[PDB]
Amino acid sequence: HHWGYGKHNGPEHWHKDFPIAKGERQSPVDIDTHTAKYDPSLKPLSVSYDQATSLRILNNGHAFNVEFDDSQDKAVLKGGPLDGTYRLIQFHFHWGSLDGQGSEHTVDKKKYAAELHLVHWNTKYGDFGKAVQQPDGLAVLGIFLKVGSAKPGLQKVVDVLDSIKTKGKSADFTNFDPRGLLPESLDYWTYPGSLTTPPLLECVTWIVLKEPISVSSEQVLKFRKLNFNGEGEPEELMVDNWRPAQPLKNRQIKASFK
Ligand SMILES: [SeH]Cc1ccccc1
Ligand SMILES: [Zn+2]
Repeated sequence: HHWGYGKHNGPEHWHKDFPIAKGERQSPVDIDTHTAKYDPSLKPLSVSYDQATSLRILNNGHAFNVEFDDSQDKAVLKGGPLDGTYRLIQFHFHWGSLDGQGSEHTVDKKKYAAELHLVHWNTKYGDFGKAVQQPDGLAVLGIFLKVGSAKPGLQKVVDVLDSIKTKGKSADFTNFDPRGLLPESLDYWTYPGSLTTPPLLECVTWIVLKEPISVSSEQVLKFRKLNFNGEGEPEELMVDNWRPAQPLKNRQIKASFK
């Protein structure tokens, strides 16, 4: 009876196995755009993905991860609110059953159709498993998806999903350039938070871009054909794999822009 996104095992149940679910810096949160303060001391983000080496795509039973070679400084996030260098390890998405829901963060209570998470770990802790034990261990770049025009740079991901339909399936996924998933502007909001899936560790500096990317209805419909279940098991479509907004508590959201 493992955690997931159902009635009997969804987000309102996670606290029984993971008591930090009710902690002081949980994610996601609603971003109240009028309350977020412009912090003129924040720096421009530095997103350096030109040497990124993608390896594999995995259906892990709760999302799909596009995994990168993180054995060297090849794809790194620095600047903005960050001290030091964070290495890209994977990206994944969270999405809905319908276009009106799917994002984890919200903006003035608005839900987007999906949300991309580019996960990076702080190289001063040496490995990802050590980094998640630290309050500044991870930096996650969050990007909202709205449905409209297709995102050309997403199509290579969309077209491999039929090969990883069910939990535990993986496929080779080399030479994928994550620069084709970025919006034009790197304006962002930032706050201290957590992983949005168990173990819900409070180790993340969140950097949430203001500008959403557009994807087509056909692109998101293919996300919604994935399965939470393993091969041969009753089909349960992989939809609504998002955690709702959590209490902000004693936190301030800072804006990079006026
Ligand atoms: Se919800 C972002 C995230 C997912 C898996 C591991 C680290 C961070
Ligand atoms: Zn995520």
